[PDB]
Amino acid sequence: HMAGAQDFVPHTADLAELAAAAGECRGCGLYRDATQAVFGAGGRSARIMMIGEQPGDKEDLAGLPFVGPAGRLLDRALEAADIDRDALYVTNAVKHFKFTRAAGGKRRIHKTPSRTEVVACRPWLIAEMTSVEPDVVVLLGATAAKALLGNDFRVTQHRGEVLHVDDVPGDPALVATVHPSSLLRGPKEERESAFAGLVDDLRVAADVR
Ligand code: SF4
Repeated sequence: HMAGAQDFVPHTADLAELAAAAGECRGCGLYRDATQAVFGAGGRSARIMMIGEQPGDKEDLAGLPFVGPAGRLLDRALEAADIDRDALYVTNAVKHFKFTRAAGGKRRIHKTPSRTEVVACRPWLIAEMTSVEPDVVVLLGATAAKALLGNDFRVTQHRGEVLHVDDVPGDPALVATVHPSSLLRGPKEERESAFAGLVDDLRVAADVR
């Protein structure tokens, strides 16, 4: 248990115990500056798991995943797909906010977790997957997609595709889609196109049998 977060992950599938243990994780350096660990949220009967990159500024203080503008956009997209809450477990590839500030900024600015951090934190993701046994996993953005599909995976090339990789416990369906935060910037028309495609991918996931 010498690698990354491995020794911090208890031998239990209980999400409450997992979240408590993740609160004490020192498996990479990100715990130092962040406020708290942000574990995933939902229950183990969920059939759809969603994985973002990391808790953001709001998530870091809320102690819950997907609470910012990007979570609100995600809510809009789940609505437009016909996805119910009880079906969902939502979490992040890295579970401590990695960040910096810029003078005059209105928020703390997220920084991209390195591959080393993603791999160090992945024992938690594996624990969550084995705990939840989802039918499908939605990977929201490149960091999360690469966490499970390989450092060379390209989200832009596999949109709407149902993927299956044989080193993911329980062989769930996998669907890689856009980083919802990316849909906050830019021309309305392209944000609307992007939103429709995210809904497309969520429907694809929700229809996995
Ligand atoms: S990011 Fe993941 S591995 Fe690094 S300290 Fe936080 S929980 Fe542990």
